[PDB]
Amino acid sequence: DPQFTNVSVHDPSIVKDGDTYYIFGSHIEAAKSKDLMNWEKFTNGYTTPNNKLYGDLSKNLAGSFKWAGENDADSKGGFAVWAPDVFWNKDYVNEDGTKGAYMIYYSVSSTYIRSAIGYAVSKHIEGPYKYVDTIVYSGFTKEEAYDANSKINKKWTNTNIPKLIEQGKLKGVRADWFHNDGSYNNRDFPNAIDPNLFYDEKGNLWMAYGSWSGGIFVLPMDKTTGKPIYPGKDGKTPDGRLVDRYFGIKIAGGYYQSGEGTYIVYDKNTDYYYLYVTYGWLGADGGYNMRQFRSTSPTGPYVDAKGQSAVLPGEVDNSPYGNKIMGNFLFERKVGDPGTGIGVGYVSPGHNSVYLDRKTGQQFLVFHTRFPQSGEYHEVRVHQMFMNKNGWPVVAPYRYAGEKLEKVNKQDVVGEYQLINHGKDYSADIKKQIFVRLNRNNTISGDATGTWRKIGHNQAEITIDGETYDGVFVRQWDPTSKRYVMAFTALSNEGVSIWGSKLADKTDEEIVEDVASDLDLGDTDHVVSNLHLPTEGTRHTVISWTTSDAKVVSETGVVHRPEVGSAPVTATLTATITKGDATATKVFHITVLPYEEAKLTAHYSFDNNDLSDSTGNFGPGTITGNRIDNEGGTIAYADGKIGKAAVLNGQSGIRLPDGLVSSNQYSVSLWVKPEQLTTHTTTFFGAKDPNHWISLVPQGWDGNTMLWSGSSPWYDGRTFWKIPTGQWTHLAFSVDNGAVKVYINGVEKFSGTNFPDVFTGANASFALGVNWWDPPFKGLIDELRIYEGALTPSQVTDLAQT
Ligand SMILES: [Ca+2]
Ligand SMILES: [Ca+2]
Repeated sequence: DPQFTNVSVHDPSIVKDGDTYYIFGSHIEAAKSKDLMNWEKFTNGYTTPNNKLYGDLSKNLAGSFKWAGENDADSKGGFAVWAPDVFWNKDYVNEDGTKGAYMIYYSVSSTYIRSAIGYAVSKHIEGPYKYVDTIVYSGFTKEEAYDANSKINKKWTNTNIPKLIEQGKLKGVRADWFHNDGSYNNRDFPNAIDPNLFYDEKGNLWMAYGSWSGGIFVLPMDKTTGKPIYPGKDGKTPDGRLVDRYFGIKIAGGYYQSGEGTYIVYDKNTDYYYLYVTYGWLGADGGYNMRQFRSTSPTGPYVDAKGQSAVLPGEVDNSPYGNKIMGNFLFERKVGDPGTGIGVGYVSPGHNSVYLDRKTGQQFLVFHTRFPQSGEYHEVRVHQMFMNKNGWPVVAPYRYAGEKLEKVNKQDVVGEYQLINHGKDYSADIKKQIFVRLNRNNTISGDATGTWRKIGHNQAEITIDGETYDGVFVRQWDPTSKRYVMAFTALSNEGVSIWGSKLADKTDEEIVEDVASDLDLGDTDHVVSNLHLPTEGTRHTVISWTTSDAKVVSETGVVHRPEVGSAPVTATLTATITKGDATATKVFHITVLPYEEAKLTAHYSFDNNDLSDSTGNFGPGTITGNRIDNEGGTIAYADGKIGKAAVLNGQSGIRLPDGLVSSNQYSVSLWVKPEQLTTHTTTFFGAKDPNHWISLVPQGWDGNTMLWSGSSPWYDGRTFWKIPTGQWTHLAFSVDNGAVKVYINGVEKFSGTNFPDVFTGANASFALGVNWWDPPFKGLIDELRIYEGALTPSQVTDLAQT
């Protein structure tokens, strides 16, 4: 019913310009909306010149790129313009003397510590923006020094620090900024990225910034020029926090611990400054999670609901600190729950901004998030926030769909809820719901016990297992059942957040009936893998299974595929579905298909002195340079094992089509002739992205040939066999839902199980000879064969001989 239009803007910074909401994010992406639900992108990313925001990107921001962010270190091959903040400065004096401009403060970065913050200005919010200055630097060193893949001198004299000492704004370099070896002290001093510009109660302007390293700092800003008013002298705050002559006042983080994307909001209605920051790492494996603090002053001390400091006492785990207002979660659609799909959940939600409406007092949390089973794909989400009785804004459980706080009747509150508790810990783990009832007698029962009260129109007080959470009841759009449902969100003085979502009233017999209808094992006529047989349905409905022929498929859905040539073997599985005293039954006819020879899906023979695929299923391959992503190198062609083969000079590689392997049953075969061995150098390499990869390695860390996988988990399939240079070796491996075999010249050399499932659901990047870390292969590659299914040992031998 409400309708959404989504965009991919990383690190969104929200700002209202008249009737339009805009968001500016990393990689020069921005978008606009009139309602916060339908977004439309108006930028063109890093495209240059005629860059939507910056015009001629390289020349406009050259002053910043001189220090980092342009084809240098981790930005080699392109640009790194990160996490901007945009706002209207009515006092800014333009270069023609007029007053008022939109300022975009951006960041540029080359390494985890060599970065800078600069800013550009414009008369209109869509740009283009013209460079003004580069104002904060990090990652500089005491004496001349350079980073890998970098020609830029990191000595502190190449920053604005000399100019400041000259003007008398600083007395001179701080000794504490460098380690004994002259390296940048990022244990105490910050990484200069992720800026946030905010006004305090008096209309003074401030800039908070930081990301990991020494943590988050805040500087007063000159409203006329937009330049920091550097403290000029070191010190401590009354309460003991670091003050630095240059970087400013420390308000959160420290000691290398996570924490970026600072956003600070002054709320005149409670007289607090609210500090938001994101812990963990942005990737789907990183446990990105939003944290909330508050202060009576713009420069701290910021504390959480437990009254603990945002600034860490030392190199410790930062999980206890900050109200964790959102992490990984899933309102799982269990069997029999209305709707389709796995339910609504987020993975690594974070780097937020906040829109606070000076008029209606309405508040919105704006951020990007990944999604369960979607990989690194991200979208923007907007959740409304509501001020609780303790002066803490609490986050709505569902994305904003137009709702507002209303008078709520007890009749509309009472009933069964799904309940998610965000806790304090964070990781790749995903929090799922439990089931509780808010009863008419103001008790809570079910998967937890306690009480609830509705106070006034809609404030909530929920007490579970000892803990009192305070928030609001509010009606929200559930995308799964596709109804507006009663919901609640509340926060304890432990800084812990609970979310509740009300379920439809249903008798036990209605539930069991719903479960029976929704229960489905998928296509049971062509079963080639074990079946997952659910033993639970929604609201703790129990499901129990039996077989009519366990020789075919067990009670647990373990299947026994017959001998190649046999007929398909069939059998019946029966489900018994109970809840209370209701019961139902469903039966499933399973047909298990026999084993089969693996099917050739691609064949790169190089027989025509090209990078083409012989079966014609897949496109040609393309030439690479030193790694899988870049280009430049060359592929020559010599006489091979079968015909012509491909030559790798040691500075090139071969990129193969995306989704070459797109399942969990597959095999690869190829001939190699190595001219030289180097450890961790790949031949066949495939990765869903630089974090989930498989590599066939001629010489591995044990000094032997092996199949290897990373980066989570790590599988070491080793053969204890050393590959000879100057000679032809045939290599093949097979993967089969967990088990894996590796073959050297037709001989099995490794059998293991529990091999990763790198390629299902994704559509991975594949290469020959090059990855992201290691020296390319040097020698000859021939007859790359790709299969669906596991190669029989018989097929292995044939390839190894003819
Ligand atoms: Ca930001
Ligand atoms: Ca060939």
